[PDB]
Amino acid sequence: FACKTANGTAIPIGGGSANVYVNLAPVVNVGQNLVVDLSTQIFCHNDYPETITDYVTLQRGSAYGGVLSNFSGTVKYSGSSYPFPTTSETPRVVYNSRTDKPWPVALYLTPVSSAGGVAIKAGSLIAVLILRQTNNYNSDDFQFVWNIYANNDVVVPT
Ligand SMILES: OCC#Cc1ccc(O[C@H]2O[C@H](CO)[C@@H](O)[C@H](O)[C@@H]2O)cc1
Repeated sequence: FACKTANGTAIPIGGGSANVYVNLAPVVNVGQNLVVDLSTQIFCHNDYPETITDYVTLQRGSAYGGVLSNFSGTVKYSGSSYPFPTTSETPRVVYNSRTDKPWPVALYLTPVSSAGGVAIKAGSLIAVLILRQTNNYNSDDFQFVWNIYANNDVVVPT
């Protein structure tokens, strides 16, 4: 089991850390969600699906910088929705193929009432998402840590 991104970063068997750089809607109003869809960015696969089934959770999701300060968030993982920053590990998604499958995570971030201005700075860390992978084969329990960075400023009109 290993993962790769659209930015050309990757994390091998056994886990590790990688950076993800995302384009964000440049203008978002109070009451509207800024969507950060990581399923277009992060892809994983099973290396031996002929014999092994892999299980993948979002173990934890943390917010940083402007995102933590200026937004109320939710995270959707494989059809279900939770508070973001997270308060529990998600259910497992089965990875049963060697063909790359998107990691089905998206953040929905809505500016708080007082968030006006540059609410996220270009280049800043906005989130850290921990993917936890296990299987039905042995005791493997690996963390794939994704540091999510903004490629651009996001402005909330006032
Ligand atoms: O004799 C032929 C063989 C073989 C094989 C056994 C284990 C294995 O583990 C990786 O791939 C597995 C499947 O993706 C993961 O569950 C593991 O955590 C690990 O990433 C990969 C290949």
